[PDB]
Amino acid sequence: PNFSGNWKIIRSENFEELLKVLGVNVMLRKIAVAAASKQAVEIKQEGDTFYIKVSTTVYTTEINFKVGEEFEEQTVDGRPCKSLVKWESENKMVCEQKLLKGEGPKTSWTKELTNDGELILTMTADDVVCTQVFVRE
Ligand SMILES: *C/C=C(C)/C=C/C=C(C)/C=C/C1=C(C)CCCC1(C)C
Repeated sequence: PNFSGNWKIIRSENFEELLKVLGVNVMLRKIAVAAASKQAVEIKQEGDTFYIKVSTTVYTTEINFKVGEEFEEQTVDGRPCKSLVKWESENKMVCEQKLLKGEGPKTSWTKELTNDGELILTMTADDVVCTQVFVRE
């Protein structure tokens, strides 16, 4: 279906708690929470090939992958990882990540298109799940 589009954030829950697990100190967590409320996501989907651009006020990152094929990106706190995306259903995908170097919490993300037209992103570190909700621009 239609993950493709320009998405703007309307809600962000538990992001600070996620960063805390990931070792980010309090002042930076607060500033990162503020940056997250300006998050925008651009998606182009062709079959199971995805191009995804996630940006805030001063930063932009591009993610390109094909479902089922390993690729490299970074974790939320910015560490290089190897990632692999699989479908969980018609309109939900789940990404498992593995650190390229060292150790750290187990991280992952999911993206889901709901029947109400929302895009739901979850990001996980161990026990803690951040949920962000987007709507089309
Ligand atoms: C498929 C969508 C993905 C994997 C989204 C990834 C988003 C991030 C890695 C966002 C990170 C951010 C920070 C680390 C602080 C600034 C605000 C965010 C949400 C852009």
